[PDB]
Formats: sequence, structure tokens, C-alpha cells
Amino acid sequence: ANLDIAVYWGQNFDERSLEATCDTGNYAYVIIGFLNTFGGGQTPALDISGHSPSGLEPQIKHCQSKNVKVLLSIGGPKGPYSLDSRSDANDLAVYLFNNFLLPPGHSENRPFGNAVLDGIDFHIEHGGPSQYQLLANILSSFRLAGTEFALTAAPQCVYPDPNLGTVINSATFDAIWVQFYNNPQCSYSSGNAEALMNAWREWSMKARTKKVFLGFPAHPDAAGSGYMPPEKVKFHVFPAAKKSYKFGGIMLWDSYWDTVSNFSSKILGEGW
Repeated sequence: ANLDIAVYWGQNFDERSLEATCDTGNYAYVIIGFLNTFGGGQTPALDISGHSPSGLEPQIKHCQSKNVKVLLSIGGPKGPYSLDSRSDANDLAVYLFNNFLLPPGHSENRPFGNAVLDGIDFHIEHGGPSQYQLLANILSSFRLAGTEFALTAAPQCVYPDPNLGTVINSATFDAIWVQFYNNPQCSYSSGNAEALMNAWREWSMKARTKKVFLGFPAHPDAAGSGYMPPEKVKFHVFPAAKKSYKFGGIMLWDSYWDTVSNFSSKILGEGW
């Protein structure tokens, strides 16, 4: 099928390194997670499971030299993040732009050193719409001013998504990876993909984006529910998902678990 696979990285101190992840050759996008503290009077902080942020500079550059796009994900499954005021949204946009999306400015400092990331992933899991639209408006404005980067989003599988639905409706995202997991109403279950197929059909028809990816857990321990073996993804989902002009590929939660299960290796034949 010549499949693009996006994977989340950064969820365990003991995981395969960012550079070894890129060297597998299995992934088109690596999404580092997460900037999970911001808003409501806090300064921004990363929780990337104890990995050294400065130590990532050369690994990110290596990934990019092998044509792997590297994004930073904001929010995440847990964290004291919120964006309730217009001032929060402006502050966070300006911070992401200066520290991750532009070349170095020689005096204030950056998390990942002189690395320049390929975009920002909105993994907003609570708070509601809030000012996320304003945040996306401002980042989009920067994109139009010369800084070339992607904006992506990771909604849950019920359409419309309660946290990002209105932002997705603005068409601002270049790609979206729907999490087809942790909700039995819209993900695989019982050897019964009916709920999954119906949600895919809605998302692929209604989401205002050029590319929609299907997000799956890489291993049964990786999510509470929704694990679908790779043979069944290939046999059941691909023939239908390929009838869609919006089909982008799949996303896997997450690198740590994919190392263990070799899920991506199986989906691709072997992926070397």
C-alpha cells in the first residue's frame, strides 16, 4: 500500500531511543509527547518520561536527515494543562514559535537546543474548546509568515470531538490521527469492527482536513481497549480505508509498545 505510519515517542524512560526509532525506517512522523503543563499561571513544562530534553537535539537532527518529520505534542492523556484566557493562548503560541519552530535567537533558551521541529500536535484531552481555536489561529498565522511547519490533532473517536471539534471544523489541521481506542463506542471490539467502521466512515467524510490517519494501540497492554491485531487491520480496514481520498495511513500508540510487539513491522511486511 506504501504506508505512512505516525508514532508517539517519549512515554517511557527505558524506551528505544529517538534515533533508533527513526532508524527503523517504519515511520514517516515521530511525535514527541508531551508539553503537558501550561496555562492558568504555570510556566510550560515537558513530561517526556525523564529523557534529557537537550540530549534530544542531535537525535532530532538525525531523524530529520533521514526524512522523518518530528513534531512536539501539546497536552496529552494527563497533565495540568488548560488554555482558558486569550492571554494564555497568545503566550503559548509565542513560546512554541520562538523555542521550537524557529531557528535560534542566540540569548533566551530552548528545550531541545538548536533543533527546529517540523510541527505541533494538539493532543488535547480535557478542558473543552476553550481558546484552542485562538491558539491555532495564531500558529497558523506564523505558518503564513514564512515558518513552514505542520499542525496536527489527535481527537478521540466520537464525532464531533468535545475538545477539538470546533477547532477541527476550521480546517486548520494538515492531518488528524483519530484515536480508535479507549472507547468501545467507536473502536475495535469482540471481533466486531462494526463500531470502528462506522466511526471511520463519519470521520473520513466529515473531518475538514486533507489527511485522516487511523490510530491504533501497538499492543494489548498499550490501551484499555481497542487493540486490533495487524492481520485484521490489513484484511478488514485497509480495503475500505483505501477507498478514501482522505486516507493518510495509521498512527500507533506508541513507540515503546511497538518495539515490543513489532506491530508496524507486521503491517508493512517487514519495514526494513
